[PDB]
Amino acid sequence: NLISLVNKIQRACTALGDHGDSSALPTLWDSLPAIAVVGGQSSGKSSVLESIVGKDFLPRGSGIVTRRPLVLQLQKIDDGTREYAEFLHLPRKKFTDFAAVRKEIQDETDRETGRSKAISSVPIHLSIYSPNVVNLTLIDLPGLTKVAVDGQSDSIVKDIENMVRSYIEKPNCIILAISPANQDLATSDAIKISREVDPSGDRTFGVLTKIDLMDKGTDAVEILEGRSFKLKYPWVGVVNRSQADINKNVDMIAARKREREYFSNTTEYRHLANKMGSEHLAKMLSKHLERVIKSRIPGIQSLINKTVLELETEIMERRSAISKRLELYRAAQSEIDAV
Amino acid sequence: NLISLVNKIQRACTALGDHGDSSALPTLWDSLPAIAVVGGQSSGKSSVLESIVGKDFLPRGSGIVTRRPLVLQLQKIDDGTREYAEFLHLPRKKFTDFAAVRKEIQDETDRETGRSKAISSVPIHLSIYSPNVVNLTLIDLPGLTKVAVDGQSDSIVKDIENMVRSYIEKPNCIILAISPANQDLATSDAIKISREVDPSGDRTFGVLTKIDLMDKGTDAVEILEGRSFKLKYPWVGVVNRSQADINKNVDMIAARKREREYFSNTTEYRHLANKMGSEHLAKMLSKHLERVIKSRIPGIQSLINKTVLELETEIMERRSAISKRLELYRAAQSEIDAV
Ligand SMILES: Nc1nc2c(ncn2[C@@H]2O[C@H](COP(=O)(O)OP(=O)(O)O)[C@@H](O)[C@H]2O)c(=O)[nH]1
Ligand SMILES: Nc1nc2c(ncn2[C@@H]2O[C@H](COP(=O)(O)OP(=O)(O)O)[C@@H](O)[C@H]2O)c(=O)[nH]1
Repeated sequence: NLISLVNKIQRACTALGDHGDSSALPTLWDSLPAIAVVGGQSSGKSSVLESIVGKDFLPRGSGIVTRRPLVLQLQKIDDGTREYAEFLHLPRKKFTDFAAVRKEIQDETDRETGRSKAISSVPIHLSIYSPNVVNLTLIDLPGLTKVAVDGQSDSIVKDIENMVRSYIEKPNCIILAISPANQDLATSDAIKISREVDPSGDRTFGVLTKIDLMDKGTDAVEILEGRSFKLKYPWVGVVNRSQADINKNVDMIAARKREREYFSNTTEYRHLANKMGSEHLAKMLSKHLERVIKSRIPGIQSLINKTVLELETEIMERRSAISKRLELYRAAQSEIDAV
Repeated sequence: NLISLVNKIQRACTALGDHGDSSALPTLWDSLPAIAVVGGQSSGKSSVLESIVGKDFLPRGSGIVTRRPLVLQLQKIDDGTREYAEFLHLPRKKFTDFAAVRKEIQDETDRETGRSKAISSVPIHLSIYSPNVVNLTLIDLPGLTKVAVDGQSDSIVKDIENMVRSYIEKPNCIILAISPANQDLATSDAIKISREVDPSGDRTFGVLTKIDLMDKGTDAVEILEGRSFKLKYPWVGVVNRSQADINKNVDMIAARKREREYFSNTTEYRHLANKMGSEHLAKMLSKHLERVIKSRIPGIQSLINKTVLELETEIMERRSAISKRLELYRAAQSEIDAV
């Protein structure tokens, strides 16, 4: 629920104070103890924010059809199966039919970019509350490429590793390196960049998607044993919904009763079985973020010090401006204060 | 045959031509119409060459082992099966137990590296003679990585990049861009770092790999028909042995077999498998070298240039040893003049 402080903040911020108000960008930054999820194209980010949401909602692209930021805030709810989700985009309105919030996304995206990729680097706040998922805060970054293909441009190349390394440079968001597993990890565009900033591992968890489709006479152990690309935390093995199934329409729900069936009932990791899977990770993520948020709230006094550099310190273009620039930091306190 | 000469030549240069003369070692480089196999760690490189040689012979590369620019030469022999292979590493001696070759390759490497992955840059002149090969000259090449793993210092990564880029830069050199089907080509460290040196896509040929290891769902109808990531030439895709196979020590000869009926009996691909086989890469390359050379061989004045720049060289450590360049440079042109 604390994870939802950041969110109860956060939004009410890119609600107005997404300007960068001389010194009112100083929040969606520190305030962003919130995992960033990176994965070079075809990695699997697109999917794991669907089995960590146990519901569709992303416009599917095994190449790329998601070319934006994306602040995904979750929230458990009192077992009263009122699912739904909102948007800062569309104010005070509610969705239900996820498969058409997977068109709204596909549509806000299209209000600048295209059918085959352009440039747009300003967030997309969507909060999903759902009885059967974990209180948390994600931010989707688009896949990481090195070959400028089609009627794309040729900065797309170093313009995505731009975007990425600057939602990553921020010493607050935790890195989440999705690196599929029919390729070596000594090749992770993810890990390569995950190590660029944070050679320390202080923020950074391994994901490693796709294994059912990994080789034969190979398997996945020495990472979830943590012996090859040993990570400061551990690694977390997932099985998402194969291409095989996304076309077969497969629900998200009985999808997880499938990845379950996997490691519990597949010789090779029948023993690692319990620290693996969508359902799990989250429980973990949320846990390792809460610590983070928590252990980082005397961003009060460091919150509570950028107020009087205003409130008690006053053509008139910035007086027509500090009329926004403050409400934020004040809406801030109470939103903490309270609980 | 026109090829076999190039081989027959370079063995001679860098048989004493590895320290050059500060203005006449563009001559292995010069004499380099030859294919360089340029793929990223674990791509397929190795497993492919064994498929171009019908035999085993290779240090196994999931945990890499060939980090010596192995200049692999092949030559054809009339249908009397004196199969035999011979090194420069050791003048006049011949081989048979192929693993005894594979043992030697990985016995020299160890002299110039370690066992937990290190670096050096002299070549390796392992040559092979057989009915079942087409005349070729590869220089195999270190696998393009992007994460210094474990005991590799760090400068390791971007030090392989400039080594792979080196053979490659040379305008008479070909490129074997090996890249596996189970990852969106827009993350081919290969295609990326090919199109680097060769924006003309003129001396690059395509190579899919691991296609049985693709996902029940997707396939490659699109790249082989050359309608997705087209080159200039057709894209040949193949099925070397999988870990799986290397374990039951799947007799090499059982290679080509395997895939043929794969490629033949597969619907998706069916109609292509005559322009597709492993065997038919060699053929298709060895025929493409021919032209390459008969094109360039007026790089016969690249010589009469240095033999003109030294014939007129008009303690005694150079002189007496300049002529041991000419007579081992010059009469190469007479060995070219010849045919
Ligand atoms: N079978 C299987 N397929 C996967 C897995 N992860 C990703 N894929 C497939 O990869 C393709 C798209 O990956 P995507 O979710 O879009 O990741 P992204 O391309 O990096 O955004 C689809 O075929 C996915 O089903 C997995 O764990 N198992
Ligand atoms: N099934 C299958 N497996 C492959 C293919 N190519 C490579 N492999 C496997 O991929 C792994 C690495 O291949 P390898 O040749 O050693 O990579 P490289 O030598 O660094 O290019 C090994 O386990 C191989 O058995 C292929 O075309 N099909």
